[PDB]
Amino acid sequence: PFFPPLYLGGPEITTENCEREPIHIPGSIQPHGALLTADGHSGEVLQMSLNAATFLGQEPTVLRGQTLAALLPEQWPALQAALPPGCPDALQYRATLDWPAAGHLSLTVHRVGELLILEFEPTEAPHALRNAMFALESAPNLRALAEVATQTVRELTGFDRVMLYKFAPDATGEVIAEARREGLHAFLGHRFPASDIPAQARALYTRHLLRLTADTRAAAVPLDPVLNPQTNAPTPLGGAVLRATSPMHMQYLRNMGVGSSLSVSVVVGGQLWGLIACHHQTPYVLPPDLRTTLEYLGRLLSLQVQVKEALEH
Amino acid sequence: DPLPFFPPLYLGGPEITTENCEREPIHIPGSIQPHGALLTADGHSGEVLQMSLNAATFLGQEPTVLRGQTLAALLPEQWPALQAALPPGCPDALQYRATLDWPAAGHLSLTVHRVGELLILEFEPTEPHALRNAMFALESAPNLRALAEVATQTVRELTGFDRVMLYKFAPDATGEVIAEARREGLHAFLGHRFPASDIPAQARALYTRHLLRLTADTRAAAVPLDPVLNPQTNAPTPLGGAVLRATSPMHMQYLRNMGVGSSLSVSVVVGGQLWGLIACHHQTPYVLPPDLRTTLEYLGRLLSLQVQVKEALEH
Ligand SMILES: *C/C=C1/C(=C/c2[nH]c(/C=C3[NH+]=C(/C=C4\NC(=O)C(C=C)=C4C)C(C)=C\3CCC(=O)O)c(CCC(=O)O)c2C)NC(=O)[C@H]1C
Ligand SMILES: *C/C=C1/C(=C/c2[nH]c(/C=C3[NH+]=C(/C=C4\NC(=O)C(C=C)=C4C)C(C)=C\3CCC(=O)O)c(CCC(=O)O)c2C)NC(=O)[C@H]1C
Repeated sequence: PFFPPLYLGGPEITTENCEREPIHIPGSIQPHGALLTADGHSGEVLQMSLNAATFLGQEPTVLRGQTLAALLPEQWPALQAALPPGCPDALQYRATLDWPAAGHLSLTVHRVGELLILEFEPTEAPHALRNAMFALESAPNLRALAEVATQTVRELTGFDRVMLYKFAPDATGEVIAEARREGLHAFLGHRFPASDIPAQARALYTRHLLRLTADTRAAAVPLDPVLNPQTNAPTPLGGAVLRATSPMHMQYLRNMGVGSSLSVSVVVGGQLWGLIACHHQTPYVLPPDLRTTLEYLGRLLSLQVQVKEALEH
Repeated sequence: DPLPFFPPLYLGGPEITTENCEREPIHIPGSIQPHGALLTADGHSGEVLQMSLNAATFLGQEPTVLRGQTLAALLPEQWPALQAALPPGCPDALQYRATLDWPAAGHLSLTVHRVGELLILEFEPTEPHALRNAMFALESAPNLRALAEVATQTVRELTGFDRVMLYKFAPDATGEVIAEARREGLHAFLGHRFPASDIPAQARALYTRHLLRLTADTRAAAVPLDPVLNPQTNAPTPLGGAVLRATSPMHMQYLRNMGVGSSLSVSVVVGGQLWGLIACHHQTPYVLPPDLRTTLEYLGRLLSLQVQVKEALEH
């Protein structure tokens, strides 16, 4: 099963109980964005991140009464149609708001049962993706495909280190390709134990295909209330990219000297084949539109891995 | 019966009838569609060899001036990028794309690929979260039918085409329309089936390697290359990989007879085989700009993946 989260007086995690930390329900988010939850029917704002006032520019109480209808007039009917009752928690809808306080915000919404989860992040506003797609497809074998993928991602993102991290049948991981800035340790060829990415992290990554820690030293921002009014239970945040990273994994990243981390799942035959894993030495908020490019690349790599593995077997 | 290609018309080959369809050499027509321009150049020196006859009007230069310069001089910023992206021996399927600001012609999209020692350069005029939203909707579709319907509707919304169909090949190469989105008033093709020869075997082979082809105006005359043969080889210039390549006149007649002014299909490739086509129709001529066509190319790949996934959920 899972332990209760901390804020419901559950045990603190150790290396004895890696597998039982409820990472999906941390009750908090990373501070480079803001999150609101809301009722599926009424559009009634039920929870907000204590930092919402910053991003939205709204007097705190104003929000926690109001309706999405009021708050987002153009958007609220689109949401209603895009995310019908009963849809999967994996389905997401995005829009760009030109919002008074903040030039442009990206809005990302998904639905978990009766709750809409809304994420707001700063945003903005060429051929590198098309060029990359053809490059991946003409790679002659899996090894070269891995090399092209890591190089392409590094060029698109500027990340200090990009790896392709492949799982063995026992969930031992191996770095099979790597693109990195001069003057970093090489992780190429290294294998790591399955517990470094515990089973409950791997399952969540099979369904929700991108996560990140924008700053490995930033404090999480609580949800208020912490419990969903609807259920008097924790809000599931696993489909939210803003979700606070596990403090165990933040300790892991700091001990490696990483300041920013991001990864994309490569899913083949319904299973987690591996990860595009990225490191930056310093804090780094990759903007939403560039993340989208990596999300596309994730799908394309999933296709090409199967194609390429089929021409060996 | 499968038989080798006839020589093209310009090398004294025969004219093509319903009798000998499968033998038209549709990859070497010696000509392009008039809404863009094409140059060929030597892959090592960058000497310009062939050009479409309309090139002066896209590129704003006399032929003899174009042909008298190397790509190093014509494309000083792109020439080194081309050479890195398209190394000798690379496959003909690999494409490099850039946007140019050309004085006379505005923003041009440049698409380049390499066939042996030849570079092929295509120039076309070029111009929010719809793709991301579509990607997730496709993935959440519960079964093959719902996927097919979401895919057709999405493509129609992105493009404005009068008719978008998902055409699926059977094992005997007969096809069947299995989903479609269509303009009000058009008659339905859903559930209809068409003989295997409607798309002969040399077209299906090409359609497994080069995943997007089109006919922007089914009444437009083709524009010859000049000279027609590659001076490197005194042989035909391979245009299989060029979206500007002229469509088979057999096929343009089949389209005009249907009332179609514009056609475009994306290949859906599963396990190395052509599974089906996203086929689109417009009643009037219609040019879809290169950046919009890129969205369809990306959806072609997504759909190939999702078709595998939906079919595996099915035994
Ligand atoms: C008691 C449990 C421990 C634990 C937990 C844990 N680990 C993750 C997630 C990740 N761990 C990763 C590991 C590596 N990254 C590398 O670069 C290398 C090798 C050079 C390794 C071995 C990775 C890539 C992830 C994914 C997330 C990311 O990209 O940063 C989680 C989940 C975190 C979250 O999503 O909130 C958890 C709980 N890690 C341990 O080492 C043990 C002690
Ligand atoms: C004597 C040969 C004939 C022939 C040749 C031919 N056909 C193609 C390509 C295509 N034919 C298609 C047929 C259909 N379009 C539809 O909308 C339907 C059903 C409602 C069918 C059956 C299609 C879709 C294509 C693909 C290209 C496109 O999307 O337009 C070629 C190759 C063309 C080229 O690449 O230049 C050739 C030679 N078709 C016949 O019917 C016989 C008479």
